Amino acid sequence: DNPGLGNCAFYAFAIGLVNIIQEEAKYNRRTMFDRWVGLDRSISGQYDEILKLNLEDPDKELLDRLQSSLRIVTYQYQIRELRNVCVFRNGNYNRLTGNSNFVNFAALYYGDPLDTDSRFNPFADSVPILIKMANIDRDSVHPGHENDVLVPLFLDLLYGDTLETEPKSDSPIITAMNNITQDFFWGTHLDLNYLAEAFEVNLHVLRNNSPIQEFVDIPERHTLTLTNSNNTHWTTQITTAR
Repeated sequence: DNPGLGNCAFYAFAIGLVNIIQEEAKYNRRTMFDRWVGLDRSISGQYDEILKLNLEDPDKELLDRLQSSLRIVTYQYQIRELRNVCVFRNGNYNRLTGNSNFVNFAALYYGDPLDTDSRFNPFADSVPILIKMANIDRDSVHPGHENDVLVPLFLDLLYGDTLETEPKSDSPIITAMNNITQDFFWGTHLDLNYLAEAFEVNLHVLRNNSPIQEFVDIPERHTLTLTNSNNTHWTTQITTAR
């Protein structure tokens, strides 16, 4: 093989989970796999295949299946988090403004190619959203007041709560978010954070831009250790006990 071809976030995290599941098996445990089944019942028949996976040469077909499950899981968690932050507004609108999906949506306003790459931002190239953005009078917008337009537009496009805990099914927001489940979408650390919480792992993403890389761990949780170069070249650390 050649690592120059790239390796996306979901693949790297999947490999980390398979390592955990295979190690747990040696201790007569399927705790992590059972957690996976709790998050996505559809993977339950894959247990024996996962135990047979050779992580030095992983079967791409099974790895594709596993990372598809992870995309569905992170999508559902990101939907639920956006609804919770849109339903329970606290007299302050700004946990919406710090939500990773709102930030991704707001990047379409500025149009920076770095933050509107379709591999990493599911809102990128959304025709309905590009149309709404284009009909904003950017000269009416005082610098630093963008969210006074972006937050109402986002809520209107979502139909979040002051409506119902239900955002519209054909909502452009929800439809853009469905891109998370597609193969052209590589994912970032943002998508993996929801997965780390869903699977209850400590997630260490090493970046080699500081001589000291600091993480805070819950000792009860397995730790999943990845490296990330420019969101396009992920690696997975895997370990076996002797």
